[PDB]
Amino acid sequence: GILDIKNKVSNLF
Repeated sequence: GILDIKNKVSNLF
């Protein structure tokens, strides 16, 4: 999911 990639990048930070 493209919201998931956002989610994960957001998580990493």
